[PDB]
Order: sequence, then C-alpha cells, then structure tokens
Amino acid sequence: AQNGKDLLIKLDLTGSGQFETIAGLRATRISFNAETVDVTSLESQGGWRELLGGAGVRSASISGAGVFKDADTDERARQIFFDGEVPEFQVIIPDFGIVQGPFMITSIDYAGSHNGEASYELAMASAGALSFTA
Amino acid sequence: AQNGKDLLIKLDLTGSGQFETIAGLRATRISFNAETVDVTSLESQGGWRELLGGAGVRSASISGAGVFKDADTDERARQIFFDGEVPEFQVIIPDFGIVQGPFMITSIDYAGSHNGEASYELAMASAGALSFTA
Amino acid sequence: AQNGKDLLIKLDLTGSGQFETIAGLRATRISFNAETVDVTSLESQGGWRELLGGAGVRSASISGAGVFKDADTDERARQIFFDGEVPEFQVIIPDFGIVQGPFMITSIDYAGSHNGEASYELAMASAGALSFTA
Amino acid sequence: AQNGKDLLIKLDLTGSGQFETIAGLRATRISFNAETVDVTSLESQGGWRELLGGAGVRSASISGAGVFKDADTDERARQIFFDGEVPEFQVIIPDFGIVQGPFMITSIDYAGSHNGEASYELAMASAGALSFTA
Amino acid sequence: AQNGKDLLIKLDLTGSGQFETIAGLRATRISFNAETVDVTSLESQGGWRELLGGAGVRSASISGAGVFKDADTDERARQIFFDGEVPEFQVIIPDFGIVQGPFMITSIDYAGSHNGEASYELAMASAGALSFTA
Amino acid sequence: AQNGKDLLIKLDLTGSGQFETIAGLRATRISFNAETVDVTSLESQGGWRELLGGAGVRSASISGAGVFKDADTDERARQIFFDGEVPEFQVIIPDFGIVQGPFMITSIDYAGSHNGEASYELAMASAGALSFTA
Amino acid sequence: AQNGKDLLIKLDLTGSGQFETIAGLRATRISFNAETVDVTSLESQGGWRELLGGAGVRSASISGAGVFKDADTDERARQIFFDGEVPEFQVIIPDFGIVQGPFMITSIDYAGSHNGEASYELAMASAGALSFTA
Amino acid sequence: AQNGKDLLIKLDLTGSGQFETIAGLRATRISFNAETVDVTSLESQGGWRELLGGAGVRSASISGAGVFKDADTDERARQIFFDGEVPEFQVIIPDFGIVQGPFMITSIDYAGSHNGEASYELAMASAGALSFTA
Amino acid sequence: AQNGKDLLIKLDLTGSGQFETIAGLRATRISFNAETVDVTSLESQGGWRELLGGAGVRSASISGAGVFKDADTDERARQIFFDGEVPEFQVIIPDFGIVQGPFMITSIDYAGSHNGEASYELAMASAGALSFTA
Amino acid sequence: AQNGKDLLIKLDLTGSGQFETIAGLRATRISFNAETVDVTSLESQGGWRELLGGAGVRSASISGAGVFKDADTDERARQIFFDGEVPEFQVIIPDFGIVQGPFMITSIDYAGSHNGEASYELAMASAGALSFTA
Amino acid sequence: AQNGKDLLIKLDLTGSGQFETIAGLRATRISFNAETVDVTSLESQGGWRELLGGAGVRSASISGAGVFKDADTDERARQIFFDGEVPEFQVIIPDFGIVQGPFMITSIDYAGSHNGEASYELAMASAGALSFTA
Amino acid sequence: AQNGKDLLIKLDLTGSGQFETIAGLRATRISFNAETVDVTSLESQGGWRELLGGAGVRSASISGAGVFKDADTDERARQIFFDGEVPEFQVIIPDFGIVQGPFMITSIDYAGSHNGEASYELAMASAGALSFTA
Repeated sequence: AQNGKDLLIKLDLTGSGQFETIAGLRATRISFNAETVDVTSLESQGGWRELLGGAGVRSASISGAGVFKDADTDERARQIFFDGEVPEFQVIIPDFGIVQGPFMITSIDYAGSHNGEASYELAMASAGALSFTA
Repeated sequence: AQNGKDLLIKLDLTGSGQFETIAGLRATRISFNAETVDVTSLESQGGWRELLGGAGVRSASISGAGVFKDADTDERARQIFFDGEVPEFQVIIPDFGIVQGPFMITSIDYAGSHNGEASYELAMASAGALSFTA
Repeated sequence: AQNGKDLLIKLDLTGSGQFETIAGLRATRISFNAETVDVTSLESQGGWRELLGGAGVRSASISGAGVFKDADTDERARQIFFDGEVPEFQVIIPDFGIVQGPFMITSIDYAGSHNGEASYELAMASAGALSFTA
Repeated sequence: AQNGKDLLIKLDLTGSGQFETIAGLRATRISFNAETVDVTSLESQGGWRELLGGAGVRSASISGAGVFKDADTDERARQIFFDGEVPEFQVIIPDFGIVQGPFMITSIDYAGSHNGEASYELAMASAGALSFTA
Repeated sequence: AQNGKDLLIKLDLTGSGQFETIAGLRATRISFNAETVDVTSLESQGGWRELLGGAGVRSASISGAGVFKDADTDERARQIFFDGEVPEFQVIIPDFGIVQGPFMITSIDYAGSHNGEASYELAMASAGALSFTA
Repeated sequence: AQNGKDLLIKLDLTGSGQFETIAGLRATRISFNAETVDVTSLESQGGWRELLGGAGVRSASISGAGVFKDADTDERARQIFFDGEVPEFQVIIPDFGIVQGPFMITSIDYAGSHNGEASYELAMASAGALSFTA
Repeated sequence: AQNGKDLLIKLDLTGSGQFETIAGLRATRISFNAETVDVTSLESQGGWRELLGGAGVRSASISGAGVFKDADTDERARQIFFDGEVPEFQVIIPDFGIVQGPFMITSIDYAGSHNGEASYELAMASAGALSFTA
Repeated sequence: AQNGKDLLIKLDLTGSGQFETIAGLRATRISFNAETVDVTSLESQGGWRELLGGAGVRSASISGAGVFKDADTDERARQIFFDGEVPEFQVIIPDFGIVQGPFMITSIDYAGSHNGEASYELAMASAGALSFTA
Repeated sequence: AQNGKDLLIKLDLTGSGQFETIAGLRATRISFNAETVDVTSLESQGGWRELLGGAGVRSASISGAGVFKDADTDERARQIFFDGEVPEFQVIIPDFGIVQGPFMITSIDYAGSHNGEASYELAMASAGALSFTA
Repeated sequence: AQNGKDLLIKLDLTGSGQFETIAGLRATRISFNAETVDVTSLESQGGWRELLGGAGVRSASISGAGVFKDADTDERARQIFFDGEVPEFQVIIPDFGIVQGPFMITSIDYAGSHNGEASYELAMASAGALSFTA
Repeated sequence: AQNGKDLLIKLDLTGSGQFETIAGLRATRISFNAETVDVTSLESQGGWRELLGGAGVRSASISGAGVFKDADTDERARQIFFDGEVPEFQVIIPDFGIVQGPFMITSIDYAGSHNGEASYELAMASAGALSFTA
Repeated sequence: AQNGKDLLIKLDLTGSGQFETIAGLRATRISFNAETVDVTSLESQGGWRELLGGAGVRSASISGAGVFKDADTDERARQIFFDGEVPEFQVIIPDFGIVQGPFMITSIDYAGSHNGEASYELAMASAGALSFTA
C-alpha cells in the first residue's frame, strides 16, 4: 500500500533541474493514453478486433487541483502559461519513481467563493518524450 | 493560504480606469485556456505526442455568479451587453495581482425563484491581450 | 439585495400593452447570449484571442416553470403556440426595470404526477429587438 | 391551482371515439415544440436575433410512465406499436380541456425488478394536426 | 397490478424451444422503438408535423442485469456471443404473454468488486420479426 | 451465487504463461461488445430490424481500478504501456474459467489525494482472438 | 370519554369476513398520513405556503405490540408474512366504528427476555383503499 | 400571564363559520416557520450572514394531542382526512386573538392501551394564507 | 401466555443438524421485515396508497444479547464470523415452533466493565430462505 | 459570576431604537457559529487539518422560550413574522454589553396544555452584521 | 460465567510484542462487523433475501473509556495518534484468548470536569488482518 | 490517577505567549480525530478491512462549557469570533503536558435562565499543526 500524499507533481523554477511541488494541491493525477489503432483483417479467427500496438500515438495528461497558496512555484506556473512554453515537469509516483517529461500547461484556472478558499485547478498535456527514472 | 473573498473581478464604470466590483457575487472564476496544437512527427522516440507550445491561441474565460444587488456597477454590466462592446475588465487574484484585460460579456442571465433571491450569473470571454500587473 | 418574487415575466392578453403575469410560476429566468465572433489575426501580441464585439448576433431566452393555475393568461400562453405568432413580452427585472421585447414561445409543456400538482414549464426565445424601460 | 391526477391521457379502443386512460400511469407529460426558424437580416437594430414564427414546424410529444396494469387499454397500446399505425389520442389538460390529435407510439418499454413492480414507460410523437376542444 | 419478478426473459438451451431463464437477474427490460419517419408537406393545416407510421423500421432492445450465478443457461449466454449467432429469445411480459423473437447478444459484461458480488449485465438487440403469443 | 473477489484479471510477467494478478484492485470488469451490423431488407414482415450476427466485429474491453500497491506486477503493467506492446492477458470469470486473450493497455492513470490513498485505474482493449479455457 | 381497551384491531382467519383480534396486544395504534404536496405560487398574499389537498397520496400505518399468546389468530398473522400477501384488516375505533382496509404486514418481531414474557410487536402498512363502516 | 386551557384550536363543522373545538385535547401547539433564504454577498462587513426576509416561504403547523372523546367535531376531523380537503381552521391564542387559516390535516392517529385511555394525536399543516383577527 | 425464557435461538456446532443454544443470553429477538413496494396508480379511489405485497424482498434479523459464558457454542459463534460463512440457524418461537433458516453473523461484540460482567451482543441477518417447522 | 436573569434579549417596538424585552421568557440563548472552511494542503507537517479562519460565513442564532404574557412587545414579535421583515434586535450579555444586530424571526410557536401555562418558544437567525456596544 | 475485569485490551510499548494494558480503563469493547452484501435473485423461493457471506468486508472496532492515569502506556497511546501509524494491538477476551490485530487509533479524547476526574475515551478501528491465538 | 480540575484550556490575551484560562469553565474536552482512509485490496487474507494510517487527515476539537464569568479572557474569546481569526490555544492535559496548537473558535453561545446562572459553551476546531510540549 502507499499513501497518496507522496504522489507529488513537480515544476521547474529555473527551467533546469530545480524541481519543486507547486502549491497546496489537494488532488493530483497523471493520466496516460494510447490511441487504439484498429487493424482488423478479413480473417480474424471469429471476427475478433485485432490491434496493432506500436503504431498509436501516446500521451500523458496531468490533472492537478488544490488551494491557492501563492508560492513562487505557483507564479512560475502562471507565467509559463503566458509566454506559452513547454517546460520540463516531473511526477513522482510515490515508489515507482520519477516520470520526467516536458508538458504544456493547457488549462489553469483560479476559482474562489464567498464562503470558501481560493482554489486553482491545473491541467497539462504531454509535450514530448516521457521517461522513467525510478 | 488565501481567502476566496479577496478574489475580486472588477468592471469599468466610465470605461477608463474606474474599476469596481460588480455586485453581490457569490462564486467567481477566471479560466485560462490553450489550444494544444499537435505536431507529431514520424519520429517521436517511442511515439510520444509532441506539442508546439507557442503556436496555440490562448484565451481567458470569466465566470461569475451571485445575487442581484442592483448597484450602478450591475447596470453598467447590463448595458454593455446591449450596445455590445468589449470594455476593459480586471480580475484580482488575491495576492498575485491584477489580470487587466478586455473582455466581452457573452452571457448574462437574471434568475429568480418564488422561495429564493434574485440571482445573476455572468460569463465573459477574452477579447484581447491579457496582462499581469502584480 | 432584492427578492426573487418580484422578477415577474409578463404576457400580453390583447396583444397591445395589456401585460399580465402568466400563472403560478415558481422559477423564472431571462437568459441573454452573444455569439463570440472570433477575429484572431496573425499578430495578437502573444497569441491572445481577439474578439470583435459588435458583430455577433444577440439573443434572449426566457425560461419559466411553475404550477398549472388555469388563468386566462395561461390560456393566452397556450393559444399563441398554436397559431404560432411572435407576440410582445415583458420581463421585469425587479428594480432594473422592464425588458419589453417580442418573443416566440418555443416550448410549452404540461406535466402532472399521481402524487404531485400539475406543472408547466415554458421556454421562449428572442424574436426581435429588446429594450430597457427602467 | 389544479391537481395532477386529473391530467389524463387517453387512448382509442375501437379507433373511433372510445377514449380510455391507459393503465396505472404515475407520471404523464405532453410536450409541445416549435422549430425557431432564424431570419436574421443585415439590419436588426443592434443585432437582435429576429425570428419568423409562422414558418417553423410544430410538434407534440407525449411522455407517459407508470405501473404495468394489464388492462385492455394497455394491450391496445401494445398492439398499435406492432402493426404500426397512427391512431387518435387525447390528452386532457385538467381544466383547459382536450388536446385530441393523432400520435404515433414511438417507444414503449416494459421494465421489471426483483424487488419492484412491473413498470412501463410510453413515449409518443405528433402524427398530425392538433386541436383544442376545451 | 402485477409483480416485476414475473417478467422473465428466457434463453434457448438447445436452440429449439427449450427456454430457460438466464440466471439470477435483478433488473430486466425489453425496450421497443420506432423510427419516426417525417412526412411534413407544404400544407399541414397550421404546420403540424405529420408522420407516416408504417414506414419506420422497428426494433426491440433487451436489457438485463443481475448477479453471476453460473448456471448452464448463463454459459449458453456466454458462448453465443463467441460464435456470434442470432438465436431465439423469449420475454414473458407477466400477463400479456410471450414476445418470442430472435435477438443478437450485443453486449455482455461480467463485473466484480472486492466488497460486492459478481454481477453481469446483458444487452440484446432485435434480430428479426417479433411475435406475441399471449 | 459467486463472490466478486474471485474474478481476477491476470497479467504476464515474463510474457509467457507466468500470470499474476496486478495489485490491490478494487473493481474489475471485462466488457464484451458486438457491432450490430444492420441488414434490413425491403421485406421484413412488418418492418422488423433484421440483423446479421456473424458479420460484426467483436471486442473485449477490460476495466480495472484499485489502490496503488507497488508490486512487480504493477510495474510490468506500467512498462508495457511505454514500449507499447500487446501482451497476453487472462481474466478468470470465477467459475466459468479463463478468458486468455491478448490485450493492449490503452489507458493507465495514477491518482492520489491529500486525504486518500494512491489509486490507479486501468483500461484495456482487445488486441486479438479471445478464448475460453474453463 | 372512551376506554382504550375497546380499540381492537382485527385480522382475517379465512380471508373472508371472519375477523378476530390477534392476541394479547398491549398497545395498538392506527396512524394515517398525507403527503403535503406543495403548490406555492409566485403570488401567495404575503408568501404563505399554499397546499393542494386532494393530490397527495394517503396512507394508514398500523402499529401493534403485545404479549405472545399463541392463538390461531397469531399464527395466521405469522403465515401471511411468509407467503407475503395483502389480506383484509379491520381496526375498530371504539365508537367511531370500523376502518376495514387491506394491509400488508411489513414488520413482525418476536422478542423475549430471561426475566420477562415473550412479546411481539407488529407493524402494518396500507395496501389499498380504506373505508369507514361506523 | 395567561392560562393554557384558553388556547383553543377550532374546526369547521359545516365548512362555513361554524367553529368548534375538536374534543378532549390535552396538548395543543400552533407552530410557525420561515425559510431563511441566504443572501450572502462577497462583501458582508466581516462575513456576517446576511438574510433577505421577505423572500422565504412561510408556514404554520398545528400539533394537537388529546383523549378520544367521540364528539361530532372529532368525526368531522376524521372524514376530512378521507376525502382529503383543505378546510378552514381557527386557533385562538388566548388573548392575542384568532389565527383563521385553511389547513390540511396531514396526520391523524388513534392510539389505545390496555391500561390507558384512547388517545388521538393530530397534526396539520398550512394550506394557504393566514390572518389575525384579534 | 408464554414465557420468554423458552424463546431459544440455536446455532449449529457441526454445521449439520446439531443445534445448541449459544450461551447465557439475556435478551433475544428475531425480527422480520418486508420492503413495502409502492404501486400507486393514477386511480386509487380517493388516493389511497396501494401496495403490491408479493414483490417486496423479505428478511429476518436476529438480535441476541447476553453474558459471556465461554461455552463451545460461543466459540463456534466467534469462528464463523472469522471465516465468514452463512451457516444454518434455528429460532424456536416457544410454541409456534422452529424458524430454521441460514443466517450470516453480521455483528458480534464483546463488552466488559470494571464493575460488571463480560457481555456479548450478537446480531444476525437473513441469508436465505426461511421455514416454519412447528 | 453573573446571574442569568440579566441576559435580556430586546425587540424593537417602533423599529428605531425603542428596545424592550419580549415577555415572560424563561430561557434565552444567543448562539454564534462559524463555517470551518477546510484548507488542507498536500503538506501539513504530519497531516494536521489546517483551517482558514477569515473565509467562513458567520451567523448568530437566537433561541428564546418562555410563558405567554400578552404584552405589546409580544404582539410586535407576532406581527413581524407575518409581514416577514428583518428588524433590529438587541441581546444584552449581562456585563459584556449589547449585541445589536438585525435578525429574522424564523420560528415562533405558541403552545398550551390542559394542566400548564401558555408557553411560547422563539427562534431567530442572523440577518446582517452584528456589533458589540459594551 | 466470566468477569468483565479480565477483558483487557493491550497496547504495544516498543511496537514488537511488549503488550501492556493502557491505563485505568473503566469500560472496554471490541466490536466486529460484516458488510451484508445482498445477492437477491429473481428466484428466491418466496422472495427471501439471500446473502453471500464470503464477499463482504469485515472490520473490528475497539471502544475503550476510562480514567486518565498518566502511565507510560497512556503516553504511547497519545503519540501514535500524532505520527499516525497502525501499530499492533491485542484484546484478550477473558477465556477465549487473544485477538492480536493491527489497529489505527481513530479517536482519542481527554475530558475533565470541575467535580469529576480526568477521563479519556479511546476508539480504534481495524487496520488489517485479525487473528485468534486462544 | 489525576484530577479533572487540572485539565486547563488556555487562550492567548496578546496573541503571543500570554496564555490564560478562559473563565469559570465547568466541563472541558479536547477531542482528536483521524479519518480512517480505507485501502481494501482484492486480497486481504480473509477479507479484513485494511487501513492506511498515515494518509488520513487529522483534527482536534475543543469543547468547553462553563459559567459566564466576565473576565478579560472571556472577552478576548468573544472578540476573536468577530474578527474571525485563528489564534493560538493551549490545552494542558494535567500531567501529559501542553497541546499548543492554533484553533478557530467555531461556536460560542451565551445562555441564561430565569432560575439559573449565565452559562457559556465554547467549541473550537483545529486550525493547524498540533504539538506536545510535556
């Protein structure tokens, strides 16, 4: 078993190796996807859908949500949306290890309520090759 | 940490620098978006979806909801829908700072109930360049 | 602050100036919309989505629901669906004032239950120019 | 005010004037619709969406649900689905009066549970001209 | 009135007349459908949507869900998905009578939980002519 | 009757016959599908939708969710997403028997919360012929 | 004034008119209920909650408790729970008269103590129309 | 000071002005309620919950209990539950004056014991506008 | 009349017919339940809630409490909670006869005090068909 | 120490500054509440629940009960329920000082018994900003 | 028979085998629970609720209360709440034997009065597998 | 053993280290809580509910009640509710030591009676990290 509060997603401050967790984030998710490229012949020994595997494009989608704690790492998340770039990110699956890919911050949104805290959600998409440091 | 009741979205009364909060607004949200322009080559070192970053169009969507308090700032929100223009707006992320862009008021709607208060929601979309005053 | 039970939507009995509230209506809503006509140049000082404002078509959508009280104003709502015309309607935002536009009654529906009352919903759409009498 | 249990929808037994309520039906609804045919000129005094009114096609949709009581009127609802015809139906809005149009029974469905009763839903669509007897 | 536990859906064991209920099934539904083929003339005495009735294709959709009881009738439901055929099925509306049509088993799915029972859902579609034995 | 905790889905460690359950998985589902290829003639003895049966392509979709227990079988699930291949999988319907087909791991996603455990969902799709060992 | 020991609740022995009191019952109660179907208009001359009256479903709940005296009428109460049916019951309000409705025996429970007598409680619910013979 | 035995609740015998006390009633209570419709702005000078007052629906609940004295006024309480109507009632707060509203009798229940008297409780709910005659 | 100390609830020692009372149990209760499946039509001759009777699921709940006497029958109650099974139980209503159903031991709890004895409560739920041997 | 009979809650007679105690009130209570808005980060130095403080909405609830003494201040409590308004109230904590806020009278109820006095309870809720005069 | 003061619940001092009773504890209770996973088929020979037994999750809940005696075993109960872990506990049912499972201390609370002693309650929940040493 | 009158809960006067007991408080309680985050695998060696321990959020709830003695420490408890902040508090478990955390005062309430003293209750909730000074 493994606790969820050790599944940290990290952002670059200087753009080179200085990885810090964003802010108070309450729910986090890295989501991988494949594209299921259908190769169904005339012969499929009963008509089973045969798949190809290597050919589909693959992606990783980050989804993070939490409370607005105005750390410097949170402002470095805000500004890389503005001069929209694809910096390097790092998700630590808590005892798998490090994901370490570049991601583009597609959607950032700051929400508040009269009776609640200021909360931000944060969604990112894969921008390049992913790795696995362990 | 930071309270949500200091995330104010402001509207122009005279159209030039006179920024006031709209009315009793109970939930507010500024939502940013990118367009994820896919550049996936023949070579992607395993088939990872490569993204471009700078090329996608970017947007900001305001979503505000609250109780109908018939302030002058609320009527100035109503009339700019009618002679539909793109005036300047200002969202204050509570200790980031000022957003300060022009927005078009796409959807305004006044709702009431027999056992409830009169409530308005308010949705706006980006009309131009956004800034960050801090 | 302002109560929701003073947000009355009114219908014409004679088709000329004789405006009455429909029936026992429990929830009412006038909903305005713009069309967000995108004008995004090659140059947008960072790629911000620029909007045009004046060009989009604009609309108003009425949504009313309530209990079936068989007033004469309710039958005048029923018959104008049948010989389908675009009579003049009037929404009173409770201390803004009068909306006063022509609307077509798109959807009317009479619903009942074995353990409930007879209820009608009522949805209308903009048929022409809107005003603001205040 | 008016009770919902007097909003009866009636079916023809002999196909000519012999109208009976279907079965134990617990929720009933007649739903009318118009088609909102858009006529938006170059000139619309501000860009308001102008509508035409008389041109859109109009419809009536019956939605009835209830418990399976195997009356003869319920079997006459079953068989007119099979040799699919458009017999005459009659909805009595409880103190408006009679609707009296022909409807096609589009969807009938008999559902049961291990811990529940046998229930049928019943959806019909307009097949011709509607009337209003009052 | 009529109990829902007498609405049995039956499957063929030998493919010829030997009809048995599947397994422990907790919710069952046979759902019929018509296609509402629109015939709206230039003249429709007010613009009412006129329908044709006999022309639309008609269908029957079975939906069954329940607990996985590994009867022989359940394995005969599994194997007819594999060598995908259209065997004869029988729904008994509890005091209407017998439906008796051929159906193709489109979707079968076996689901389990760590704290629950093993449950299967089962969805079928019409494969031919339907009858009514009563 | 049959317990749900004996519906195990198994993954290959060495790619050849060494089948182990993934991790702590809390909900599991194998979902089969057919394609309902419509063959509706001009003659269908009343207009019943006739189906063909053998012609539609057929598929199996695995859906597994559970807690992140970092077993070696869980890392072997992670890596086969990366060098995306179609290894052999095995679902044991608890007293039917073995499913034993090749599947591609389309979607894997590792999710955590500040107050919850680290959880993974896991969705797979059919990559070839399915069997039934019993 | 009127004594409570003349408020007898009676059960059918043969299912047809042969009504006998159950056993030694020490406390008895017939409880009627309405459903308070809310019809609150936009206008209610001050906002008073207006009710409809005729539309709500109505029920009768029997509650009987007493000592286990193993009469034949007590065993006829036990067996109608097992082959669960809705036989006819009769409550005699002592100088109103007879209630005479069908009731389903929802809850029967036989309780004993080491220092007490064997006691049964008995709760029933309305199964149909109620009457009043007086 | 004021005695409680002069707080009489009265029922209509003929339905028009003929008001009599029910029976031997030992405890009586008229209970009024408001709905506390929350209007809490973004600004509330410290975050105090601001309320609206006029908008909430208001109700009156009668609760009466006593001994079963089989007066004609008690039978007129019984029968108006059966053909469930909303007759006019009258509570006399002993030196305020008269309440005089219509009420629906939601719950009536006749209870007896082997060692006690026959007792009835009686609960009513507001059905319309309330007054105050004094 | 009948004593409560002859209302014995019995447990299986060998799992086959060897029924013994548990321990010193001071209060015992078998509680039966039905599910009151509501079938309320549009017509109910006044709006009486009509019930169905045969369709509701039925259950039996055992509740036993007493002093901890460490008999072998008490340890056989403890262990069947651990390897959680549904063995056969037997309640003897003292001159009705035998209940004889299978029950699952849902809740067992051993409680002690500094000034009291060691006491256990014991709650069971129906696991299958119930009988009545008499 | 301080006596409880000097904790007076006062009502406005003229609506402006004329504050009087209601009637014979036997138990009184002003109850304040906060909303505990949870801000629990990913990091909380051990997982302690961190709170925000300023963001939660705050309220004050009056609860008063006593004997019905028909003073003019008691009738001014009755009538402000009817034309439901939010007048100004004043609680004197006996040597703190004055509370002085506006409150809505949510629940008033007049109760009497055959052997008791006429008693009223009285519950109010916060309608706006609270103060502290001391 | 067996005394309650020999039902000791024991805590680990070193985390490995060194089990001591907590403090002066006046009332203690270990409470076991099952989850009653319902498997009710279409056929249940009369509609009896059939249960599954092996599938439900099972738990053990400790409830201990007593006087605050500041032993070292009491401080070892306090600190394992702070760095919240799941250490091993041991309940000795006095002549059954040893329970010996890991438990998480969910709720600890220290209470005192001006005229009473300092008392602590203590509630724990099952964290893993339970045993039975006897 | 240890007396309850040495379990003092202390409040800050200046907000920095100046800790005093509130007032005459008659009953006091600090209550800790964990969140029992369930991690129940497919395998749990018999189906025991396995828990995670470190992941659940943890809290501390103060409950204090007593007589209104208008000390300066009592007014400092009143005012920190008004400008609602999260000051530092200190509970002294009498020979454990000091708790020393920040708490928000959720509920304060001043109650009085005609024959009793003025009493206040006081409930607080955890606002941050807790400590243990001993």
